Amino acid sequence: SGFRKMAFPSGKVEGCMVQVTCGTTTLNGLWLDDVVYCPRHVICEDMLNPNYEDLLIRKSNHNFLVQAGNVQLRVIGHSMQNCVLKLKVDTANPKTPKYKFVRIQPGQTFSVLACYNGSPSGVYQCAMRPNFTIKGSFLNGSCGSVGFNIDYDCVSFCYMHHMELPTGVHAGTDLEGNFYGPFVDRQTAQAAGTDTTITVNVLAWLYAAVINGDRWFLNRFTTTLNDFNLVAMKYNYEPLTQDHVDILGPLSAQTGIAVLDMCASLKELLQNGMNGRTILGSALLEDEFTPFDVVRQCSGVTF
Amino acid sequence: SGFRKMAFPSGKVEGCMVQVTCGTTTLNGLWLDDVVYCPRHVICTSEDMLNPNYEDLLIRKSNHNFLVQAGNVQLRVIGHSMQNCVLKLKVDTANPKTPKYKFVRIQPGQTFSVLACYNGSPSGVYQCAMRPNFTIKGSFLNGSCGSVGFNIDYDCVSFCYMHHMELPTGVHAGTDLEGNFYGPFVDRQTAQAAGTDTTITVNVLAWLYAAVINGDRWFLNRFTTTLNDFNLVAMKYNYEPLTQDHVDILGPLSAQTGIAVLDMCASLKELLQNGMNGRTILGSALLEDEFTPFDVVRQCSGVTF
Ligand SMILES: O=C(Cc1cccc(Cl)c1)Nc1cncc2ccc(C(=O)O)cc12
Ligand SMILES: O=C(Cc1cccc(Cl)c1)Nc1cncc2ccc(C(=O)O)cc12
Ligand SMILES: [Cl-]
Repeated sequence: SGFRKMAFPSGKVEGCMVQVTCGTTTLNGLWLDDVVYCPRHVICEDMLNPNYEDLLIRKSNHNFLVQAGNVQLRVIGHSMQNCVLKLKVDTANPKTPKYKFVRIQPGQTFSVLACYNGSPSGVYQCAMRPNFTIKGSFLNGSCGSVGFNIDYDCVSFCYMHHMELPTGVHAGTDLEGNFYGPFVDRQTAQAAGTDTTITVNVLAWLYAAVINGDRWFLNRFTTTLNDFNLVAMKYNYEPLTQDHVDILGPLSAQTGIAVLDMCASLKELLQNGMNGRTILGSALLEDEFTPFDVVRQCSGVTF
Repeated sequence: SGFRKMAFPSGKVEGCMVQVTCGTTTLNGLWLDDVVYCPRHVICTSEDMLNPNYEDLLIRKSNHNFLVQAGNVQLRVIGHSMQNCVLKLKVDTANPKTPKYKFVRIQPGQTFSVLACYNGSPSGVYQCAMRPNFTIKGSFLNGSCGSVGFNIDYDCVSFCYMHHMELPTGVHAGTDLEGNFYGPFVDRQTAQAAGTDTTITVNVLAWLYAAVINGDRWFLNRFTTTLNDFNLVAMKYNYEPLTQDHVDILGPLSAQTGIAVLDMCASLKELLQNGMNGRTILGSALLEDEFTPFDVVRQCSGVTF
């Protein structure tokens, strides 16, 4: 019993975190094999109009200081891929885990290992919002911190932190340097778009509540997918597709509650609220657990 | 900016997790130097749990009855002893991944990270608090016994909890790493129930200071209160008494935000009376009590927005 916001164990990622310094800027790097990956803004007034290829051509290998624990790594090459800088080093990381670089979709969740000066300070779980921002917890020096999932023994790196938006939310790239969302790496007027609630995730969390013995919100009713989407569009909820209904199939079979029957429960919660009650210790409808997170936490999958 | 329930990086603890088997029971062990620590109920059958005599059950065991597996390697048990509710298995290999560590006993209200494990394999990490009734609201399934709670302030891992059991309400009970239970619990299948739980007041106040640091002040008022009047109101909402120690501990956050502790107490009294009126504080519609004053200072910026 119990339901917590759970992150993947961070050990395989901790052994990859390094500190990258270029001039006055210090941030975090990810050391995998003989390459250190970090945000290209480490090379830098310069952030007003940054022609990164022009600023990079002036740099030499010895300008980049890379520190792994108390050891200085020697940079022997450098190249840029989109918004990520790749620093070739003389030493392959002996703690490099089995890994992949994967690009995630809005609604998908991941663990963030927040770092400062190449030293990991915390781990938390979060989701890629529909507006492509993440509601993270980051201070100055956190740039280069990474987001990941673990599938079996393989670490799938999906996010690298680049910047904070004026609303306190965060923006970043996949490990190939492509931003999530319409963001750019420079100081200019940028804002997160209007956000929406991840419907398939709220439904998964309602199934998790039923599994843990919370059934007060269940009713005898059902709805069509079209009628549910017309109602959900009124409350800034993402449309629920037939794919979402299929993905919720296992949880529907385990609890005996059809997806469109759980949709009717959700419709009543949106139109009437919780009436002083809570679900899994929360007075808000939680959207940062995917159907797979619910099945994994209510089954005990190990790494 | 932002405020999340943040756990410590779990790597230093992952390298200590092992699987301990005795007969039909399999659970988790903590391998530090040449000793494996695990719940003593690993020697019990389910029948034994009603009224187990652990000394009687343990004297019948020999070293080779305990199977210890670290990854794919079988560790050889060369000794065994019981200390309170923890079994200590002396093994022939010291753990090369043993971090710098201490065993610390925490008080209610303290927070810690839990590395939930099954079959000696870590599956997840989450942050939680020792409730005033000495239980923890964890997320544990069958096989999680032996999973540990810890803090990592600097390079040293402070082990504070080892998981032993789930109570009938779905909450969890366990011991410090010396085998002493938190709360009036026993590692027996006896009718035990968690006492009535209360809200950790000093933690809610810390979280209100975290909200002010992150730029939110909607909940503040022009009033102050005496400590006695605040406690008379708070105990009506099942909140723990706020002591002078709590007021002292909140001193640094009071100085950083410019809001006196008894002035923040007055705002808490008003929130308890009015609710949030459709508003949230740090993305929550409930008053959060699982962040200590120390956690707020660790996570939040030193510059108030
Ligand atoms: O956003 C930036 C730097 C920046 C600026 C312009 C363009 C890019 Cl790509 C990056 N850094 C920060 C990241 N995460 C949290 C922060 C919290 C605070 C601050 C700060 O300096 O106040 C800074 C943060
Ligand atoms: O409580 C026990 C074993 C036990 C029984 C009696 C007394 C003691 Cl000291 C220990 N196991 C479990 C622990 N943590 C979560 C569980 C979740 C589920 C179950 C289960 O068996 O279904 C079991 C859990
Ligand atoms: Cl303590």
